[PDB]
Amino acid sequence: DLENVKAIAIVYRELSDGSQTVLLAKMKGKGWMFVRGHVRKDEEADPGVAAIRETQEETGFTGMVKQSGAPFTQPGSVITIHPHIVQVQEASKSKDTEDTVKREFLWVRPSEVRSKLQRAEMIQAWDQLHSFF
Repeated sequence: DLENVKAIAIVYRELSDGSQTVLLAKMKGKGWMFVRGHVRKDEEADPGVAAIRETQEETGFTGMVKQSGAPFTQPGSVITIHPHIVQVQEASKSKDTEDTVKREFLWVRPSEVRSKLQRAEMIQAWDQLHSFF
């Protein structure tokens, strides 16, 4: 892992009427979040690969990157974050995803997303990319 490079994936599904629904997550027990994880050294040339991998590991869904936003920087608890919009399309077949981490999930309409975000990092990712919806 690159310790100071992260990928965010704003995960959505395309609906039959041309609207979208966005997946939010929370570690039950600071609001809601998108998919987030470290970019591996072998993904540094295309952090969108990390976004798809993290989406599979967290949700059991796979799909494609629809938009890669500009990287942004955040202070450490500097982190460079690469935000993406990921359309999930099919179930993941990845062996790694046979055991996932327990997580709370919520599908919402795009109009519901911003009020569910409390952390600067997710607000920045949404601010850069929400016009896709």
